Amino acid sequence: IPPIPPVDFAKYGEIEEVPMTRLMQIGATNLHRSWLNVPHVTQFESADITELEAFRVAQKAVAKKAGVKLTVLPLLLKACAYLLKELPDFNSSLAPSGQALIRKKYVHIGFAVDTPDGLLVPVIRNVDQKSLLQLAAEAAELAEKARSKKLGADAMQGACFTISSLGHIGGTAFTPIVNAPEVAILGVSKASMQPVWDGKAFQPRLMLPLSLSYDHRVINGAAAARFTKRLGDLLADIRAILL
Amino acid sequence: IPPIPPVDFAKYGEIEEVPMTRLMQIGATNLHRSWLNVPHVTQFESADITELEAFRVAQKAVAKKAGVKLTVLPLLLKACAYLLKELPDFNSSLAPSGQALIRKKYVHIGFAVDTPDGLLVPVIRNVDQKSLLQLAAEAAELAEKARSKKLGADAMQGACFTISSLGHIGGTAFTPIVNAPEVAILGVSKASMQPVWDGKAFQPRLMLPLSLSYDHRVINGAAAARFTKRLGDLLADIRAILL
Amino acid sequence: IPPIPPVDFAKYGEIEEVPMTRLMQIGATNLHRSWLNVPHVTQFESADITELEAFRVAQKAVAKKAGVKLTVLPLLLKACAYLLKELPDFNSSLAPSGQALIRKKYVHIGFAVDTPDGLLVPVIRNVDQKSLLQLAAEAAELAEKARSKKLGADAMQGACFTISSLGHIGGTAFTPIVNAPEVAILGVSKASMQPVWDGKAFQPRLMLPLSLSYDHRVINGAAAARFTKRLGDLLADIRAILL
Ligand SMILES: NC(=O)CCCC[C@@H](S)CCS
Ligand SMILES: NC(=O)CCCC[C@@H](S)CCS
Ligand SMILES: NC(=O)CCCC[C@@H](S)CCS
Repeated sequence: IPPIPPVDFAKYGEIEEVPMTRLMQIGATNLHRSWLNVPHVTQFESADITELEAFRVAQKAVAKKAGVKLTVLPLLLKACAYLLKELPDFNSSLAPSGQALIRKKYVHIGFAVDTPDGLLVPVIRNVDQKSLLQLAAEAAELAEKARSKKLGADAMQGACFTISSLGHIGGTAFTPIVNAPEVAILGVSKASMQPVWDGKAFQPRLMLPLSLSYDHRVINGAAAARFTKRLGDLLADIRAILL
Repeated sequence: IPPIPPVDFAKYGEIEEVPMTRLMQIGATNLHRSWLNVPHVTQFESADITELEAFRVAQKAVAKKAGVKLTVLPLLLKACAYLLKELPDFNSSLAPSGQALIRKKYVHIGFAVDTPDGLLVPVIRNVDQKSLLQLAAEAAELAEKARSKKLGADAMQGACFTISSLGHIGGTAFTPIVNAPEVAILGVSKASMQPVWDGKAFQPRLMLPLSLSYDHRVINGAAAARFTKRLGDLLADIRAILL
Repeated sequence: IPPIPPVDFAKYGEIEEVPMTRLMQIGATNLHRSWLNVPHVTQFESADITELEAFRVAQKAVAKKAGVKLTVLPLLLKACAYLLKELPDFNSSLAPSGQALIRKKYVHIGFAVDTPDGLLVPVIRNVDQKSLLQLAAEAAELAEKARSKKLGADAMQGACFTISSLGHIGGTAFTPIVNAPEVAILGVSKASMQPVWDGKAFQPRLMLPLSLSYDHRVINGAAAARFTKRLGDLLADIRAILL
């Protein structure tokens, strides 16, 4: 690929060189390796989380007793685990022969933690088997270890899918990058109150923005519109996971 | 381009290998070839289809008599054909010398059909010359042949532009991939009722999401904002095609 | 990277070859060089410009006296200059050793002008030091020289960031391409009146769409959600720049 020409930046004004941590360097290399290997498409969708929210907030007692804090990440993780099992091509990877997909029969999911040294993406194993408070507890442990450079490579491995949540900072949507060899990553941005047509008038409903990027060689356009559709349906009534 | 390292996926749990149809393999190869050749930009726009819809639904009698079913795809195809003629750089391809564009004086348009064996994109020729019921009939023939593996390579050739409609499944917008050597592809997602400001109050209007990806080497940012603008104008009052 | 196969386009109908200006050729080459070097992410956000607008329009007298026309571009430029100083990683470039960032202590910003010969991106130097009418005057000079092929290479150099505004043509959002070796570009599309929840009811507020693309090797997902957040905050009350 042609390089970018060097520029004497100091011709235009004062410059200063600060260097990158090896963590940044790693991160930089893996992203570019994904960018060039994966033909990327992003599917956007909004889910009605008005009831999910009200539930989150009512179980604040139970979660405080249990020592965890229930955010939207456990709810996101449980629903994606259920869907990674309904729609298995999302839970798979392209075999290196380019002629097969390796369907994984396990559901471990990673999630992005941005630490000062760089991006780390700790993996929770067997998301399909743990409960909302279990996942809430674990998510939090892994994140603190991640910030404290006390997370060990063991825990950064063999994930099937990634959730990257910027909802706590803001933004309307983004186009995340597939963390190859995985085939899809779900970006979650900030919830807003929004008018939604109820057949007769507009009701305010709390809407969560979802931005699913995928490896188009393995997932086609309709498979992906269907994944974000099912997920917005699950998040609107999480009781369907009981079914 | 550096490869992705192989991972022994079975270290993390049970895996299973299912293989790809040659159709998937083809599809995979062409997408990646586009991804690396075309610097991609996506322009988003929403069109007011409230009147187009009401028309669609009133001609249901006529279409049933004629044996076709009138969906939004014939209306999309007619308007894009008209615009591919108004704005010709969208109807062209970059000559392989990299120093010229081959402007095509014909308008054949392909459309994406997702079949079980993979993605197929049958082409309707001379869209500019056929009527809404003609295109409705033809769209449907080609799609059934496509699902039935009875579509022949003849019919997958020399298109100028592509429409990829996921509207029937859902989603808010997506970033489709230019089907090189074409220079643009129009993605259409699900229509929603939306409040639209009428200078004094918000009216509910049925809004169709449009996501136009283009080859930025041939189309610049303003040419593309102008194409989606004209198209939202045409779809708001399709009678302008008579002009 | 594999090439795209040549197609005898004339098998399908009449074609015509028109050639590209060297300006297009240049533009084409630089875009593709960016596309393959920069792993791109786009962050979307909307800013409430209702008060900024009303201000713009009240200073129409002053601007007419001063011979300039105050559009949104000076307001965009002043706020980005302030932020390129608050959040310095946006004002930097990746050193060619891949192991360092060159932080630039200057703020010159380029902006995209689409001329008939191709795209040109004149640079305003030391945006941080000039006032709204200064920048309004200058923006306009550079743009006319650009359209008149009277802009000289001097003026197309050593920018730190780019603003690409298609707001005057239309569109809802787009994904612009980082103009490498810069690390981010802000796309601005068309403002619309929109219902915004005020805790009790929806108020109409004039909303400006912002689409920030960045080089993910240098800027992480949260740094970028924070830049578009601060910018929507600055544009909502530009007096915070006085602080
Ligand atoms: N851990 C890494 O080194 C790179 C992670 C890349 C994949 C995702 S988090 C990109 C999100 S925009
Ligand atoms: N027919 C193919 O083999 C690939 C088609 C690629 C172009 C479009 S449909 C991608 C849409 S996201
Ligand atoms: N001046 C050039 O030759 C290319 C500019 C590329 C960067 C930006 S303007 C792309 C915007 S979509």
